[PDB]
Amino acid sequence: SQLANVIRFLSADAVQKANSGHPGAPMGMAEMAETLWTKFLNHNPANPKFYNRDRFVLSNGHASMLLYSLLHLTGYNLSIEDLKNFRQLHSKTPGHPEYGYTDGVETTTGPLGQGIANAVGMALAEKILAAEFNKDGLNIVDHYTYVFMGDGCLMEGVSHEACSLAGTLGLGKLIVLYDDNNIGWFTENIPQRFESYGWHVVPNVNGHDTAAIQTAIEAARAETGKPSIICCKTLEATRKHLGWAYPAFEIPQEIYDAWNAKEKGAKLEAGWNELFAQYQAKYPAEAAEFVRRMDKKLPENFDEYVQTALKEVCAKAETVATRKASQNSIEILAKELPELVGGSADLTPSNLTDWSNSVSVTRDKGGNYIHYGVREFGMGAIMNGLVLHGGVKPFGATFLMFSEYERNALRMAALMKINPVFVFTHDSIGLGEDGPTHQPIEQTATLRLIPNMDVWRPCDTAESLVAWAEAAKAEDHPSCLIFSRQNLKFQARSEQQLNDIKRGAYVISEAQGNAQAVIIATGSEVGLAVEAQKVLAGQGIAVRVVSMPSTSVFDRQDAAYQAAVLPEGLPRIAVEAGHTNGWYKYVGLNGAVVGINRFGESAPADLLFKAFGFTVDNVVDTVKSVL
Ligand SMILES: [Ca+2]
Ligand SMILES: [Ca+2]
Ligand SMILES: [Ca+2]
Repeated sequence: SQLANVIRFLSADAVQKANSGHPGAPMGMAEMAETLWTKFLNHNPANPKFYNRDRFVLSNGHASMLLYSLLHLTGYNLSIEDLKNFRQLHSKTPGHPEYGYTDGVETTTGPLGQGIANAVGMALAEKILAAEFNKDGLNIVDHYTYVFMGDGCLMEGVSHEACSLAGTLGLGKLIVLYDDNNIGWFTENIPQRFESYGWHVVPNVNGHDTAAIQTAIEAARAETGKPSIICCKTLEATRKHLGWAYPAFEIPQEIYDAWNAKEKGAKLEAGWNELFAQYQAKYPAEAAEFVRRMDKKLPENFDEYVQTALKEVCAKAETVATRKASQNSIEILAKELPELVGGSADLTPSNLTDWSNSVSVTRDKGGNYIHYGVREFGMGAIMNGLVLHGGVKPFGATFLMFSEYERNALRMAALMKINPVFVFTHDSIGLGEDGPTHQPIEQTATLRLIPNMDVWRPCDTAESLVAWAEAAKAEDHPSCLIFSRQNLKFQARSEQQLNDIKRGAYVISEAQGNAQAVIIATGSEVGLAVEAQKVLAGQGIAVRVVSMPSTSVFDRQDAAYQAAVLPEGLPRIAVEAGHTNGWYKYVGLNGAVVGINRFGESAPADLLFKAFGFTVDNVVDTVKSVL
């Protein structure tokens, strides 16, 4: 009894001291927490990165004191003083748990619905890695993914997407305990809804009866072919009434001793280490790849591999759409990165995200390609879970417009400092007839405003490969790779220019003579800028052309490099088939921009580019206007 009550009142006491947060949810889930963590959860406080630990996700991240209490009591590096600093500036206990900051936190939750989607990704990674690595009974990948979620989570559409897909893929090691704390706007029959996803459902569990919860979890674990949801019905004075009379933050040694998990955790990891040694004796190359990939490290020869492939891409000098350049880059990277896991939100023939060796993940088998269905938000938040798990490097594609359907998952990846790769195709009015509901205008500009996010808009096959390789190399941030539907002309480059692509912007065509201005262009508009430079030169007006595949990356280059690309006092003109307003950061009040700030139109692409002023004459006149 007191083992649940200590969680209950540690939470209430820390919330009270902070005078911020909600104490009811952690208090209602204390028996659920006690049951899962003392009877089932396999974890080692001495090594929060133990490869085969069970993964726990508190999807209703507002109940954060529940998780902080559990980490403290079981012996993680989180102290009473840390709990006394709940929600205080720079404390180890922010109001929502933060991955990478606090040992034992598996994901950053707060925005509702995404936690269960993260967990689906973690369970998917376990399934994928188990199919790939486990061999003749040596099951080095074998752990569960447990989730606590609440009513807010279940109302959100992203929970529908993630749990629907989890049902189709038969994720039997995903086990959800739902805090059903209800007796107007929420009347769903949750057991019936989750039956319709193909889940195993344990309804009507007494959420304060540890015997009932343990039996339900046992039933969930036995259902190996379906994810499970367990519907847990939950409900100073209350303190001594519930039998907890210790003052705030006082915990007796006997209760710390009963809760401590270091002895059991150590024996767990030692037992796994013995299994991995048997595995390493029989499968040493696989064993070494498992460690590399779980450690989230790239192959030692990655850069030399990419450099060789880039030289070959240049030898081909293909004029293709960069969505095809993307598929070519994926092929190149996949040879080198066995951890690569692709997918698309029902746009595989459009995003061009499969490669020659992609194997679709199914209910019965592993693979390296996920058909997410028409579920962009689910895809983004599932990819966050895939990358948090370790062992795989996911990418997932949709049309650039539908970045808006998964927008907060993109932001949460950046906040968590993780490195999923978000792929987007059909990036401008250049997509043509599908019209203004699909034609991006402002999306690329808005994506650039996400802190700790790299946005790449490569102009040809060479920039596309560099963008992919840089996205794959980045250790602590995500990337958006933005690709065109229409063919883009390959640009010739020196060896130095090729090597400067990774600096985000570079001079792709210097002026013949002293530059009178600089044209900054990205993606599909570089060719237009180069053509305008030639027309201007024929009029005796010398300008330089700068390709800026990533503003994000250019902005963190040293000042000398940025000045070498964009010299002070040289008028700047930006050309991009999107909203103009972000370019004033570069061109200022006396520069200019060739862009589009209104909605698109349903028509062939060539006509739209002409109608909206993406023409040589307009770029030339605009350049002249700032001289
Ligand atoms: Ca909730
Ligand atoms: Ca409720
Ligand atoms: Ca119209």
